[PDB]
Amino acid sequence: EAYVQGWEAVAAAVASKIVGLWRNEKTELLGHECKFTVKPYLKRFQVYYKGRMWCPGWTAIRGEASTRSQSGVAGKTAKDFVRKAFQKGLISQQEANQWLSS
Repeated sequence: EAYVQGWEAVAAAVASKIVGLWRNEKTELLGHECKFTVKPYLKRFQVYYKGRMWCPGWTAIRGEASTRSQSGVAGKTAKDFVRKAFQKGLISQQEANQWLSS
């Protein structure tokens, strides 16, 4: 369901597609080539999962995120990159819907 924040829901769907279509350290957004990667660290008595992704070819923007969840950080890194491109004016609603379709 998507109400009021329709654009925020579309960005979340794009981040989920990035994790489902992510390779060892590379991905593709809207048909363009991009680089998505993850890197967990360790604390005196804890384990954190960090990640960062960007598109070296489509434009000049990046987005990263960190948390305790392993897969959650992947969707979080893709969501931060989509939010930076959405605030500037690159990821549109129709373009994100076409990428999610096929």
